[PDB]
Amino acid sequence: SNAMQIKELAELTGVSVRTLHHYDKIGLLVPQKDDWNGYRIYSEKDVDKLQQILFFKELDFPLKKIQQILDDPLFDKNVALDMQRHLLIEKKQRIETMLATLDLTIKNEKGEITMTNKEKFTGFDFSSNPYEEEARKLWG
Amino acid sequence: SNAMQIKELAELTGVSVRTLHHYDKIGLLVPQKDDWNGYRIYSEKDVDKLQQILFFKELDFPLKKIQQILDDPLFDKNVALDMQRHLLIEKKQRIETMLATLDLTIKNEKGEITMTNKEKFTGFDFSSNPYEEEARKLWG
Repeated sequence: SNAMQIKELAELTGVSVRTLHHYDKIGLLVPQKDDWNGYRIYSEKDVDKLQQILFFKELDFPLKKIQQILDDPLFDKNVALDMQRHLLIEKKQRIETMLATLDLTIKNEKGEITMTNKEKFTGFDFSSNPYEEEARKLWG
Repeated sequence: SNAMQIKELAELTGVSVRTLHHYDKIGLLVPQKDDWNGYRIYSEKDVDKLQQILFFKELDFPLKKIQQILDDPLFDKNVALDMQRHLLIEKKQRIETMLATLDLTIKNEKGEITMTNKEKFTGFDFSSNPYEEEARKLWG
């Protein structure tokens, strides 16, 4: 039905209640309220929106940008999903490249090969995604 | 040589000077100072340490934990690299699973299939890595 309550949604998605409250507050994911108990009730459409939000978060989009994308009058879900897919494939490929570099590094540490500096940093990319903050990527 | 200056290291690694200054300040990556101009000079050993730091950051380790790992008297680089490799392979596999879910989602949006709620969130994992903060993963 279209009246999933917040605890259930949190258990389904692995997203905390605190995070869902935040998304509601900022206007990113705003469920209807129940007429009888006043609880948030999430529709099937809300559940699909959260799923697409989660794909954008995997891709390191800030919430503000996600909201802009989803709120755009020109929003086209089919096109957006295709674009997300291309980005997620690129992310996988970058990780594959980093894994190759790590395997060489393991050989390097054992003295089987030597590596150039350039080879040691192949696969590390901190400029691909322009919405990325250096501190969120590399700090604490 | 063992006297690479900070600008050069930044260009090599894609790590900003600001980030390298921070790593120096917190004691995570502390190069020697040049006796003649007082500049930081990074050794070949420093460069290898930064590379391993970058692998830990890809895996979403906080800097404090990275420093603990690297500063541990029992630190064994071979063992640590192997552990990092296992984690990076798991990360790749999670992304592969998310890509499969995304491909189904694309079919779902076109009406070719229907999906259960469980299927829509397959591949999303926010509890695997215990050092992860929910806000850094899903907020802004």
